[PDB]
Amino acid sequence: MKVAVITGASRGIGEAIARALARDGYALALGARSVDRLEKIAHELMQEQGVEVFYHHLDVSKAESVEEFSKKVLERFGDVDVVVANAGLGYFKRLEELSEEEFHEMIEVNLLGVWRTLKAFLDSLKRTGGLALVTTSDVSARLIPYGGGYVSTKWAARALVRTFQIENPDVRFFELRPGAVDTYFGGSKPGKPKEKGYLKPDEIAEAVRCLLKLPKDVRVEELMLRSVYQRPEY
Amino acid sequence: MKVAVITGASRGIGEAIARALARDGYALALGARSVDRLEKIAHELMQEQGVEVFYHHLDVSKAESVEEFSKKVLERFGDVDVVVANAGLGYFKRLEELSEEEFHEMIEVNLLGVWRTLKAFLDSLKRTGGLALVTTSDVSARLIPYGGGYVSTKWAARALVRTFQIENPDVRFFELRPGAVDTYFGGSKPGKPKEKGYLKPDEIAEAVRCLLKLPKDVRVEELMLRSVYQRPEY
Amino acid sequence: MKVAVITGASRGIGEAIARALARDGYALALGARSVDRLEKIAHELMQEQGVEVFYHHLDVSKAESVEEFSKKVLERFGDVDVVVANAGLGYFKRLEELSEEEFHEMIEVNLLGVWRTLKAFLDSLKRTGGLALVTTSDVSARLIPYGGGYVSTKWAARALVRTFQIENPDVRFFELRPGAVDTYFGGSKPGKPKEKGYLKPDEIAEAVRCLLKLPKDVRVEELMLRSVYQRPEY
Amino acid sequence: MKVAVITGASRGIGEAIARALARDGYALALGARSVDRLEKIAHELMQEQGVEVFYHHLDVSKAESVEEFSKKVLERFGDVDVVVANAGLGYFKRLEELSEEEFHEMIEVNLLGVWRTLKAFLDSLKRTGGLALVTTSDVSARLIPYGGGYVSTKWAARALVRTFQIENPDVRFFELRPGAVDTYFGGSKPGKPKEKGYLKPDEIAEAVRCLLKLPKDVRVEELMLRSVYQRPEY
Ligand SMILES: NC(=O)c1cc(O)c[n+]([C@@H]2O[C@H](COP(=O)(O)OP(=O)(O)OC[C@H]3O[C@@H](n4cnc5c(N)ncnc54)[C@H](OP(=O)(O)O)[C@@H]3O)[C@@H](O)[C@H]2O)c1
Ligand SMILES: NC(=O)c1cc(O)c[n+]([C@@H]2O[C@H](COP(=O)(O)OP(=O)(O)OC[C@H]3O[C@@H](n4cnc5c(N)ncnc54)[C@H](OP(=O)(O)O)[C@@H]3O)[C@@H](O)[C@H]2O)c1
Ligand SMILES: NC(=O)c1cc(O)c[n+]([C@@H]2O[C@H](COP(=O)(O)OP(=O)(O)OC[C@H]3O[C@@H](n4cnc5c(N)ncnc54)[C@H](OP(=O)(O)O)[C@@H]3O)[C@@H](O)[C@H]2O)c1
Ligand SMILES: NC(=O)c1cc(O)c[n+]([C@@H]2O[C@H](COP(=O)(O)OP(=O)(O)OC[C@H]3O[C@@H](n4cnc5c(N)ncnc54)[C@H](OP(=O)(O)O)[C@@H]3O)[C@@H](O)[C@H]2O)c1
Repeated sequence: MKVAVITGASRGIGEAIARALARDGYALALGARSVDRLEKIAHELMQEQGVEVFYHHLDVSKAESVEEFSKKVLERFGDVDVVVANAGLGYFKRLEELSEEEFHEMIEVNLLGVWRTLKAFLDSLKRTGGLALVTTSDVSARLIPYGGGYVSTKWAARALVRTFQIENPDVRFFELRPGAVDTYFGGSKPGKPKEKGYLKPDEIAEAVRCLLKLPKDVRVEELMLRSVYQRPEY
Repeated sequence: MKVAVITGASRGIGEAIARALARDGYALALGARSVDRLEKIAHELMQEQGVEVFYHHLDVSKAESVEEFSKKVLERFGDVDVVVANAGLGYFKRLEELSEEEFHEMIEVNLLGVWRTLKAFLDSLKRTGGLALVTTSDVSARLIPYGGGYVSTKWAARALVRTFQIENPDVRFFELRPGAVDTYFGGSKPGKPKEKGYLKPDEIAEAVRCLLKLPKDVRVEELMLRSVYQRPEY
Repeated sequence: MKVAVITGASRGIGEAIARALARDGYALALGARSVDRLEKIAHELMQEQGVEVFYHHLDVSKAESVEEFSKKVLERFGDVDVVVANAGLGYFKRLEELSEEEFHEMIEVNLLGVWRTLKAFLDSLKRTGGLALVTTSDVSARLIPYGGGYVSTKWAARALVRTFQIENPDVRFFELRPGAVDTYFGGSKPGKPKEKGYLKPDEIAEAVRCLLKLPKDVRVEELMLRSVYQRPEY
Repeated sequence: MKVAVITGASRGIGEAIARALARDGYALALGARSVDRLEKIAHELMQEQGVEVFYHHLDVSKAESVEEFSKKVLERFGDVDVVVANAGLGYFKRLEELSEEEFHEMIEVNLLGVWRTLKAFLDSLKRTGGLALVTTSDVSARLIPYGGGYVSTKWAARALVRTFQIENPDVRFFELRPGAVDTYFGGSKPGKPKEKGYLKPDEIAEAVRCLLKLPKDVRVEELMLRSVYQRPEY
């Protein structure tokens, strides 16, 4: 029996990873701001996959929300085995057009939210030799016009993840670097065709699930994957 | 229904990938200099996994060998779906002690070998929208003392793979970057325990197999994985 | 005939750059929170180097301060030729011990400060084909234990500077990446000997000055320099 | 009195660096295949700059040529202070079009030539706390279509230089990363206008000279500079 915590679990990649891990029998602890969505997913997975699911409001932009979430998760399940720090968002504007508010929100979720998530479960993961997966972006290590605020936070997250790894060699840290994915990311909605340059979240979640089946001594550090319909840029 | 070519298939990571892909029913075309080893692996997989296996001598340091190998593979199977450019070797010495011969051999296998392999199958992979996996190393993007020769060829290989990808957006190129693996690499023999800082080839091959089950529109570009017992260095 | 704006000009690297550029006859616009320090530096350089110097309070953590500073600079001099976005700070703790306040302050100065600085002067620099120098760090592209907060903001700054450059090909962006420098950085005071692994600010400022003498068509993008007494880590 | 060895000194960047260093009074040891050119430069610099100049045939693709060159240089001057490993060449073709010969030549000059150059003077530089400058390319850390052979060797050279640095912390290694420069590089001839995307070698050599005036305790590790007329790509 293993326990996976997933942030940003209410839709898109996080929801997909929850579903895939449920298929392998993980107990799940789900967090996001959209509690209605979390409840709906949880009931479905409990019944259809026969897993235990816990869910709780989580706003990773707020220190106290992360703290309370983790306290409740740890109370529910004991120690965790997998933490998926996946919540993120993107605003895309030339850097002189990007607002203070937009840049701050991206920093609070994509960077500090990850940091808060990982630190909250860190002692637990150290005990379990667990796996923290952080969904950054393929743009954690390249640049795009209009991406300056988003990209800067994803480079920062990459550095954060690797630094957590250096500081905690008893835990396994996995940077997941998808290209464009057909989600609500970037003010959009699912339903966008693969051909317009998008992965589907269920493909990503399947990449994840199947790597998480590796033995506990394997540390998958980095996975970058994009649609064949996305131009291969570096 | 699908055909995987594997270089350095006589042992270690390449053999393991051959075994894993045979479990998924791939037809195999195996190349290495140790034909005795290839024949032994081939008969086993044909009988035990029910797959078609072709094998042929291949020395990736020799242009003419790679060309002949590829011609014979293509004749046997028609177009290929997967090409695993895995052959490689390492000599570890301070840069002033490394010999001309040692450096040239590493260049010829780790860089020019990969190049010859991918170019020989490039038109085929373009037709099939196939996948070229290259086993570089985690040191394709970091440095180690005593590794200057080895590392420099792996950095070169990374640039090569990425350039192939930019030049051929109709093909999927996957850079596989393992840390230390328990094989014959670096003048050693299998049997070294995980705890000394080694992944096992069958772990690398299962990560590969399961990522190769993703739909054809998914382009896995990079995977870096290491033993938990290997210090996390970047 | 040319005008250089320098943030964090009250001490350390920024003061040194101001002094070096004054030797070359640049008019200077100095910003920092320590106005006492700026006034003292300004009077000296006006008399001893014969240059025009303007100074004004600047807190790069505050949008309104940067906007006011830039408005006053532009009013005083017209368009600027050089903008040195140098203000920065570091708190060094394991990622789980770093405080919310420490992380936010680093974000606000090292990342958002730089952003505000460059955007405030961007239209000016576009007119003059000018040069924006940002003092990041050698750790804008490597990791250190205890530096996760600091490093993550410097990785973010690197991505920011490069994105500014892609978005504004009519401006020259120069990422200056020093190693350890003997300043007040990291809660210290100047006077630490070179042998303990420190460059002196006047060495960094002379590297800058002399690269700033290159013709206007030359775009110096990156300079990384460290003391011989600092271990060469990547 | 200081001694600078320069490979690829017969034209372009290497010649320019010789000229600039002569202006600062360095004794010079020049190597390239074009001995007539070297003699012409040497006579000019001896008379006009009053420096000592030694020159000797050097083909960095040949181990024995490098060895003999270094022996003769060390015999002439004693220990050296600066070694500029600058010889290089580029062929630009899609990777499946690039010939064995072209790729080998690039490897022999851009990679192994550098290695041979640096190892030959390594003991000398260790005694003098000297500076080895290697002219790689801005493409030592990015990719270009048609550049696969060239770029791969420049990534390899970057790794080599940094590895020499890790292995020899008593020597200073400087990676010089120009963009396009108006030389004979790439089968061209000087005279190309700056506006078509080119630096002039004398600008590069001036960047170099002036950084080489820094104290001996300063280790300039990396300098990347391009023309404002070259698109800023990463
Ligand atoms: N899709 C792509 O194209 C693409 C490309 C790429 O390179 C990287 N990525 C990265 O993929 C990861 C998942 O994004 P993705 O699945 O594609 O996006 P979307 O469908 O918008 O779901 C966002 C989820 O995050 C949650 N969430 C948001 N704010 C929160 C908060 N304050 N506190 C807690 N949760 C918060 C939000 O939930 P809610 O709170 O209920 O609104 C929702 O579950 C991110 O790191 C991206 O940067 C994507
Ligand atoms: N193991 C590690 O620690 C570690 C760490 C890391 O980061 C990356 N890697 C990388 O993993 C890849 C597979 O190596 P691995 O499995 O660990 O090594 P080993 O057990 O020695 O098997 C070598 C195979 O290559 C073949 N082969 C050799 N020369 C050949 C030639 N000229 N032509 C054709 N084939 C040639 C050789 O066959 P044979 O020709 O019959 O002698 C044998 O099948 C390499 O790229 C590494 O750089 C490893
Ligand atoms: N020294 C190193 O070891 C090392 C290593 C490395 O790799 C990178 N770096 C980087 O070098 C750059 C200059 O730092 P450095 O000269 O070494 O540090 P220090 O002597 O503390 O002077 C800091 C200056 O910044 C100013 N400043 C601070 N907050 C401000 C604010 N909110 N608004 C406006 N200004 C603000 C502060 O002025 P004041 O406002 O009057 O208190 C002072 O003038 C930074 O980006 C480092 O990250 C350093
Ligand atoms: N110019 C650019 O656009 C650009 C862009 C970039 O990113 C990097 N780079 C890099 O800049 C450095 C100097 O190249 P650059 O000055 O621009 O090129 P060019 O005018 O062709 O002079 C080449 C010199 O090398 C010598 N040489 C050649 N083979 C030799 C051998 N076997 N042994 C010894 N020497 C040999 C040759 O002399 P010779 O032997 O008499 O024919 C000549 O002096 C290289 O590393 C580039 O990769 C350039």
